[PDB]
Amino acid sequence: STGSATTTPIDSLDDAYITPVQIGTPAQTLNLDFDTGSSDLWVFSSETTASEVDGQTIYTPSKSTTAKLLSGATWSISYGDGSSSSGDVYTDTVSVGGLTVTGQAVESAKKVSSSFTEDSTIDGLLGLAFSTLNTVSPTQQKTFFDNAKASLDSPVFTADLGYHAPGTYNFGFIDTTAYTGSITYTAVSTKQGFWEWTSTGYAVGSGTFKSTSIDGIADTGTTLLYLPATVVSAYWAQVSGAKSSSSVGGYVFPCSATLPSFTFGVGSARIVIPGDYIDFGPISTGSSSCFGGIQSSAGIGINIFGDVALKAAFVVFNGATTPTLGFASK
Repeated sequence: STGSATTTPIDSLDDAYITPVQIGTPAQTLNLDFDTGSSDLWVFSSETTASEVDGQTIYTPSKSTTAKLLSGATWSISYGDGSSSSGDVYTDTVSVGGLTVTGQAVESAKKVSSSFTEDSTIDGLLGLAFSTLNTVSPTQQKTFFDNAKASLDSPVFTADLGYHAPGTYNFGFIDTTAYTGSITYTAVSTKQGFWEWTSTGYAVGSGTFKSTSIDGIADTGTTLLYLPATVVSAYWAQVSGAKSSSSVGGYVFPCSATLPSFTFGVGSARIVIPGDYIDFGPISTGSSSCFGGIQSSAGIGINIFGDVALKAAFVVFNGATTPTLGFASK
């Protein structure tokens, strides 16, 4: 089997991407944030505290003839940005882009933190990291991909995120028309439960490539590119007037600037992030100070190849017995 679904930016900055997911019978379609940095499929629901729902579409398990309460199971998650959610668990039929899993754990939120309430466009998350990170207790549950894998034509999924435009998540096949050149594959460590890999270096603009190992995670659920402070300083030094602002919480730059590109290495291959992808717009409405899309990972404890990086590539998440990642230009 295969599946293919379009993923759409939630706003004009590409702060996140939403993909429609069919849950239950008859189907209830919710727009979920596909997150290769976590491993829970959780949704706003008829059980979510009413004051914590503000415009999201909810899953109502009592209206699904295939929903079954997973007796005694609870979940609770906290994300790297400080947000969190928790609740109980159903199993139900879940379909993405024509690919159907029966008996998928659907984690129904009883509580969500304010950042989720305040974002009316995201109805929940669909985790695509390794199932070892799943938070369901006392019986850990499998991700959608883990449940689908054995049925897929090939045990892979691909992320093709758009810049200021929709893109595609495919399951079970590699669309050879979706990229240019070749896909360069690179080793993955699953020891922390992430799609963790080592970039071979970077360049700023037209500058020389610096060969240096940068361990980090491929994370579709993180907006920005978080790299070591040395790398980030080297980038922003090429933007007149850019500086790190402690009060804003990162590097800012004059909105009048033209940003240089940023290149990262995948083996001997190179992925070029155009400068425009690094502009996240005014820090507050009407400001002439703009927020940068490349930020320091110092204090986060891991480097994160988030959407800023991934949207410059066609990315293969190869879930074979020994997982690997693939990157192609596009």
